[PDB]
Amino acid sequence: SGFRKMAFPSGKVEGCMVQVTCGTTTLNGLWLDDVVYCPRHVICNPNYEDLLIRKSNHNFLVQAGNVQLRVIGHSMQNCVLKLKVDTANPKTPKYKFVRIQPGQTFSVLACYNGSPSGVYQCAMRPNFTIKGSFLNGSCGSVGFNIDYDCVSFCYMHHMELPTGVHAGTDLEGNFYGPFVDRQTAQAAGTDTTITVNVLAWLYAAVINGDRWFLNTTLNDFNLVAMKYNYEPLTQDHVDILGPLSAQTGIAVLDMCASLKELLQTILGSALLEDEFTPFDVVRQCS
Amino acid sequence: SGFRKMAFPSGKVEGCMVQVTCGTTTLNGLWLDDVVYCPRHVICTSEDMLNPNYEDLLIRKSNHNFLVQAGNVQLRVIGHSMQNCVLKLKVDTANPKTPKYKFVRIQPGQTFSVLACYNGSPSGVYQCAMRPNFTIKGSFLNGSCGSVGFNIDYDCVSFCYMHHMELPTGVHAGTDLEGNFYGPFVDRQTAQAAGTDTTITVNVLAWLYAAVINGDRWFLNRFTTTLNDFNLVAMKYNYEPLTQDHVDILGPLSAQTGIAVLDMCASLKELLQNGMNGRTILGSALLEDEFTPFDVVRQC
Ligand SMILES: CC(=O)N1CCNC(=O)[C@H]1CC(=O)Nc1cccc(Cl)c1
Ligand SMILES: CC(=O)N1CCNC(=O)[C@H]1CC(=O)Nc1cccc(Cl)c1
Repeated sequence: SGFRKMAFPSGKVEGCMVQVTCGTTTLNGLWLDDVVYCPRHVICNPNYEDLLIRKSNHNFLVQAGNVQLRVIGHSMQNCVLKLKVDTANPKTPKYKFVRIQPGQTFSVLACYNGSPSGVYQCAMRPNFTIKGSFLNGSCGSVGFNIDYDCVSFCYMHHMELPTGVHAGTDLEGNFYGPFVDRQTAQAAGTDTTITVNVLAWLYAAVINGDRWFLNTTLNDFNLVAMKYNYEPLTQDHVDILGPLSAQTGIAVLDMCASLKELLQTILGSALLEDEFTPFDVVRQCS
Repeated sequence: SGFRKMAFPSGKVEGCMVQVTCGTTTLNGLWLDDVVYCPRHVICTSEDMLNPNYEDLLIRKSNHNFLVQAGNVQLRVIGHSMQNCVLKLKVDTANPKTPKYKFVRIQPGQTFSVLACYNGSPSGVYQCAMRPNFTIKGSFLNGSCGSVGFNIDYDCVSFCYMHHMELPTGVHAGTDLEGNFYGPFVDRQTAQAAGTDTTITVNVLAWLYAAVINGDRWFLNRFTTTLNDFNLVAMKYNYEPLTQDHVDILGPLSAQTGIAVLDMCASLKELLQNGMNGRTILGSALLEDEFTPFDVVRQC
């Protein structure tokens, strides 16, 4: 029994974290094969082509624990700097670079100047920010999921927005959300609540004994959801919640009706949590 | 900025997780140097869940009765002994991945990270607090026995917890690595239940300091309070008594924010009195108590 904001074990990613210094900026890098990946703002209204063109390879200090790596080439892909080094990481996991959707979750290994300090579980918000926890020096920390010993890297941290939330890119350097790597007047848009994750979480509650909220149509549920700032529930979502209806014996629309009543504690919270995907609930409540 | 129930990186502990099988009972084990540690109830059968005699059960065992596996590798057991509720299996091979480590026993209100494992395979990591009633509100399924809890000082892992059982209320009970249970619990499957739990007062106060550090002061007021008046009120909300030791511990957070501990206590009294009024503190509508003053400083 029990239910927790549980992160993936982090050892496979810990073995890939290095420290990257350029000039007066130090941040984190991800060392896979013979390439270190880090935010391109390590070289800083900037002109990133001119900034990189004037850099030589010995202007990048890559410190892998107690061993300095020799940079033998530097390139750039979208917002990410790619540093080629003289040695391949012997600890490189089976990995792929993926890009995730809002509503999907991933684990974040917060590192500070190369050294992992803590791991936690996040969701990509509908406004493409993440409500994480990052202090100075945490730029370049990565987010990931693990599936049968393959690490799917989905996020690299770049910056904090003035509302205390965080913005970054995938590992190909493409930003999540309408953000740019300039220290300028940027702000998150109006957020919304992830309906399918709330419903999956309610399913976790009945699996773990909380049933006091149990009691519609998809069309009437969505009419109230739009007034409570909830994402519209699609049939894709309804089908995805199928396995939880099958395990708990509660139709998706019945759970929607219960959610409607709640909008008009569970699993230890006074708020309707929405950072657990249907997959997360099953993996943990198997 | 931001604030999460952040766990320690788990790689140093993942490299120590193994699978221990005795008869048809399988659980997880902790492999450090040439010793595998696991709950002693691995040697129980279906006939003696209720009143097992562990001394008698163990003397009937040979080393080859214990099947221990590190991934694909079977480890050779060359000896076995018992220390309280933990079984210690000596093996022919020392763990090449042994981190620097200590065995520690934590106090209630202290936090640690749990690496949840099944069949020696880690599946996830999360953050726990030792409740005043000596249980933890974890997330464990069948097969999770032997999973361990820990903290990391720098490169040294302090192991403080090994999981043994789930109580009828849903909470979880276990031992330190000496095999001594946290709380009045025994590794028998007779009816046991946790005592009345309470809220960890010093942790709520630390967390209110964290909220101030991250920019929120709306819950403060112009009042102060004596320590005893505070406890007289807080205990009516089922809070743990706040001791001068706790007040001393909150010192660094008080100095950092300029808010005296007892002034923050006065705020807590009002929050208990009034509620959130539709607001949140660090993203929660409840008063969180699973962050120690040391956790707050480290994350802030
Ligand atoms: C993470 C870290 O170690 N640091 C150094 C100290 N301060 C910081 O802000 C960061 C660097 C940073 O964010 N730079 C930047 C530059 C150009 C545009 C944008 Cl968006 C960001
Ligand atoms: C956790 C785990 O992996 N398993 C193996 C499969 N089945 C289980 O029951 C457990 C072991 C267990 O809890 N047994 C037990 C026996 C006597 C007293 C007490 Cl307290 C507990």
